Amino acid sequence: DAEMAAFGEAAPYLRKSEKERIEAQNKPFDAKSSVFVVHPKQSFVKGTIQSKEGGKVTVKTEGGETLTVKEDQVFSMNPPKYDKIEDMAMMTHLHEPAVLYNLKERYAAWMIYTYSGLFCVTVNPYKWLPVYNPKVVLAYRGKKRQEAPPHIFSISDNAYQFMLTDRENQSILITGESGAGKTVNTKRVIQYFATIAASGEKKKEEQSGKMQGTLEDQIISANPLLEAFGNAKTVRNDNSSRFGKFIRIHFGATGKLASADIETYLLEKSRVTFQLPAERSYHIFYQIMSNKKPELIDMLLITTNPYDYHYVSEGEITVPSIDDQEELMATDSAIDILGFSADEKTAIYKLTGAVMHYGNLKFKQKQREEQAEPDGTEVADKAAYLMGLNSAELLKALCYPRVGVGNEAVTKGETVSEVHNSVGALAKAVYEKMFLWMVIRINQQLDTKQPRQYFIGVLDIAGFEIFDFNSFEQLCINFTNEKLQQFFNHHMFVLEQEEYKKEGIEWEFIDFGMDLAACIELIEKPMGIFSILEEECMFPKATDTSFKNKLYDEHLGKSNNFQKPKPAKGKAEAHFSLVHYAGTVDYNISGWLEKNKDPLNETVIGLYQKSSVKTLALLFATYGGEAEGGGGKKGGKKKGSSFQTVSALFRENLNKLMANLRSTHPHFVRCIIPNETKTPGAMEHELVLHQLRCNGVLEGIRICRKGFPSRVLYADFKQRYRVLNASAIPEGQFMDSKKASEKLLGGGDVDHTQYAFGHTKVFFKAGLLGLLEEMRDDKLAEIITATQARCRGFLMRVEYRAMVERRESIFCIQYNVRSFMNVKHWPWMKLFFKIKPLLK
Repeated sequence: DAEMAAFGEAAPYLRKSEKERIEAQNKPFDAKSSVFVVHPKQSFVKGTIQSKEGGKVTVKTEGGETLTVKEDQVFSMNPPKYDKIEDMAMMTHLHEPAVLYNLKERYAAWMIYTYSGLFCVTVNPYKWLPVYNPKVVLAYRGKKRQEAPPHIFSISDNAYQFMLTDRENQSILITGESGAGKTVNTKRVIQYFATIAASGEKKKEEQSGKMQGTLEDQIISANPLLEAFGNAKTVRNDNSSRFGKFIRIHFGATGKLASADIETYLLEKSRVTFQLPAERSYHIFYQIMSNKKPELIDMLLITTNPYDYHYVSEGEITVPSIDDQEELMATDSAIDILGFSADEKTAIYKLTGAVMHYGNLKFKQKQREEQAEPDGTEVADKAAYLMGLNSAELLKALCYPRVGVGNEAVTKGETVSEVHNSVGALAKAVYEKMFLWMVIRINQQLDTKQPRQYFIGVLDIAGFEIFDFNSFEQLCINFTNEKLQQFFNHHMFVLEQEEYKKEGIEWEFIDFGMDLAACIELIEKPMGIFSILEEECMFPKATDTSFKNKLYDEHLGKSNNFQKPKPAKGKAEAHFSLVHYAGTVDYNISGWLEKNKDPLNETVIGLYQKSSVKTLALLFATYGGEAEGGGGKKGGKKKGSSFQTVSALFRENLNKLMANLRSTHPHFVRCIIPNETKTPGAMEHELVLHQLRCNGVLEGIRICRKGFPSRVLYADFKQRYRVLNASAIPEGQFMDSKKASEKLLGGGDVDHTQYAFGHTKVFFKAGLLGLLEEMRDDKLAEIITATQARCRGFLMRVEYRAMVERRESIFCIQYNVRSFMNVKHWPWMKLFFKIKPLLK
């Protein structure tokens, strides 16, 4: 309360009033009866234990329901002291339910940031909050996470701190499902950096501030370009990230901004050509056809009605929450700031329209032949011109692909179905490349000469998602995540072990990563999936089926993580399941071989390679330089620098990444999505539960509980408990952020066993906290019983003072009455009586 001011307005969403707290922690609780329990419809609901069937349990509900469930379908419930705990990992009850429940409660109260160990859980508000508030930004500035409530800037500032304090590089790993809202955070983190450590001095003035011509802006402006090209309306989000990313903010020596570095991973090439019914393609398209810059429409040779471009109107065209017109400029302007040449800025556009046109390219069967022949030179003409090509040459190459099988170049004929498909392949190919280029070009501007001493990496990618249908793309992502996870499990193992070393506890344990090495080797190692995948890609006459068998003959029965599918449930077909940390994933191998080969009509590429549109020409260069290497039929593309695998890079990139991640001090952020239905203050259970498993959150709790469940971070320990031996615990906490907590525990009639200290935090038992209380319980009987007595004593002591006072007033009353009883019958007295009145 006193503290909170900085936020003030945000406060309510960060922390609760000091009595709201008090009124919550200090309330009646019946441990032995209060519990969490399994539940067929709702995941886990709370209840009170009624009876006990010797190994069965009957419980009442909170809604009113009675169920008799197993002994282990029943889970304890944390004392009220742990209501809306900033760090669930401090709880003395490391369960599945208690975690769900904590998140949930502090959300219904509008607190989106709750920590779960090292993580920084974040829940989608689905509404607006004063959190990103320009006051907060400062507030979180220079504060350990124990000096302030759960928030992202905490993570983000600490990184910075740590950055300069330890002279190590840092990282932030943001991860969640499609609708969790990571971009948002990522972006928000980024602003944070830019703000708290900028100072271009000259660039700071209110004169076209943030326009092209400064980075802090470039840095920023970056997003809105990428977003136009790599973002789209998903059925979950309205601006979903259809690719992954890694930015390196290169801080200087002083501590002020110096450089940036983007890298893109796994772009959703398919949107470019397809789209689900409730979705839509990349924004750009819709941006452009919006008509805010009419020249563009005529320049590209298109219309404003998307239904003229099959590729981009298979799903939806308009989204109410998006103003395509505004963005177009945003985008536009960003390009400029980004330093692109008008020409390039022209290529981009012109190139983005060609692609639309391609999808309009039509063909027909030559008569009496099964060959494809152009169905007109209306569109080709446009596509051709827009790309700096020749209509004819183009349609030929497309129709009569001139190949090179043997030591020559053999002209091959294609079918209608073959063309339509090849076209689509280029459309996608071109878009991609371009996108890649843009990134590079961005990076190029984001390159300064100033020295760099450290960087802070911000990684945004997807998390392990399980679908009834898991294809190639899923493997690639899952694999990424299963790696990331191990990356954590280790950091934690390293971390943990420091405490027990700092404190002096005697705990031995094996790396927690190790548990996952099994799965990883199976994928990335030499005779593993990828290899078998990338080898077969070399066999001119291999089949998905072929590949499949090779997969089995070699891993089946011999490998544990390897399994043959469970074809039924919500799944669509059979091929192979894997046993990832999050669970079993059923993978379908169909298209892999192809997808992995990235087959492109080289004749056409040829044309690109010699376009009048330099940029287009450029994008293709690297294909043109490896052809030397795969001159004759069969063989290896790599000889000339051409990719041999769809997967060959992914790995290379994923390695270059996980390596960059190592020379880093990992900082974790887990983004969460409350309800599919888009409702603030709400949460489906099992939906959040899921995420938690695949997040790593539930695994961090596990590893925690091995043991000493709840683990308190030192500052987070000071603040909350200083008050207990106030003088001696405050001194300890202030005098040494760590040494303090140490010193504090000096007092209390508590089990000095149940805990254990270490380099970053204390370890605590539960049933420990349970133990504590008990001791405490006895200690009040003492305190109370004694305080009762005096009272009791004293109580009667006042009775004597009254009894005594009364002493005579009674007598007076006593005797006085008696008189009358005697008198009232006496002549003389009756006389006096009748007579008493006549007097005066």
